Amino acid sequence: PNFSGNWKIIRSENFEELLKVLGVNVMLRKIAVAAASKQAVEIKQEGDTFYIKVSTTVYTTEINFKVGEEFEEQTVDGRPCKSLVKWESENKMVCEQKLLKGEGPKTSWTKELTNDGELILTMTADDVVCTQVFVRE
Ligand SMILES: *C/C=C(C)/C=C/C=C(C)/C=C/C1=C(C)CCCC1(C)C
Repeated sequence: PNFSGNWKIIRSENFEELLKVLGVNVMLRKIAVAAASKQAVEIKQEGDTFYIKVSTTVYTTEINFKVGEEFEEQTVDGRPCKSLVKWESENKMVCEQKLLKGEGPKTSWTKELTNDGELILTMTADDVVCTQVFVRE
């Protein structure tokens, strides 16, 4: 459907706790939390092909995938991973990730388009879930 658009963040909850699980030290966590409040997301959706660009003040990353097809990206803490996105309903997808090297917490993310017009992103490390809410620019 209509994930396509330019999204700007309005809320970010439990991000510090997520980074803590992933081993990030406290000063860097606080700085990452501040960076997260400037997060912008650009999405182009065509059928089940997605192009996603996530940026902050000094960094930008692009994600390209097709639902049901494995691709490579990086975890929240920056480790390379194999990813696979599946639909959970009309406007929610869930991505499971697997580390390319070594071991770590089990990570994943979801994106959901609500009926209120919000884009909800969740990111998970084991027990800890970060939720971020976006609205259209
Ligand atoms: C589908 C949406 C995805 C995969 C969004 C991914 C977003 C990130 C991996 C964001 C990472 C950030 C940091 C690692 C610190 C700076 C703040 C963020 C939230 C941009």
